[PDB]
Amino acid sequence: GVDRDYLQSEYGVLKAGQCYKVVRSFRDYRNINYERGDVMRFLGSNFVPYESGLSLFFDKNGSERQIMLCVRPEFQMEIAHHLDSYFCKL
Repeated sequence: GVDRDYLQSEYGVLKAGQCYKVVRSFRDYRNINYERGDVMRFLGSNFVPYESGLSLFFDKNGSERQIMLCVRPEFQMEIAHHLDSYFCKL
């Protein structure tokens, strides 16, 4: 999958190698829903300043998921700026 060596190892509360429970269901920029109760391991992030395009990479049951968030008020800044509303460690 994604080349991990390009990824930032921490993004706010998210630390690579740690597992997180989704504590509020949310939909990403691709309009994919992640359901409360889901558990995923953080792999790392990448931010593309031009598009305000934040990618949060996770492992879920062995499959790589790219959660894409557009970090703008009208899109998903809400999620990117309040990650502890959405993810809880353990």
